[PDB]
Amino acid sequence: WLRRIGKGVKIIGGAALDHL
Repeated sequence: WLRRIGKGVKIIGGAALDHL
């Protein structure tokens, strides 16, 4: 487990929530 399992998505929370 990272911090909540599956933290960063891949585009949004993945690209860091798309630069907030």
